[PDB]
Amino acid sequence: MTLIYKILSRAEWDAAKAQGRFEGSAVDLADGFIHLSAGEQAQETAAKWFRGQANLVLLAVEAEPLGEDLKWEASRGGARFPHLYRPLLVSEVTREADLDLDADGVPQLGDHLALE
Repeated sequence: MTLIYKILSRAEWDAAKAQGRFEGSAVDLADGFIHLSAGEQAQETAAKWFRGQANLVLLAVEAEPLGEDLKWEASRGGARFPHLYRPLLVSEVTREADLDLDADGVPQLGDHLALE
């Protein structure tokens, strides 16, 4: 889909937006640099881990052919998540989207995406 997404807490996003920059958080560095996710990957991981969290922000980035810094890398020896090997500047991001839960308490990308 080219538009890859990163989910984080609003409190973190507003702070980064104040600086104009978002450096690699301990969570991202713990996995392997800034871990972005494709639309399908984001929805799944949202249902698994981001469930119950009703204060999330969906950061949309238009891929860009810079595979040198943005690599669709297989984390944990499985799925290929696009990892950015440098700090995420706010002025670099395409658009944001405040994301909330559905009836099951899951981050509802099903309605937010073309799953309809």
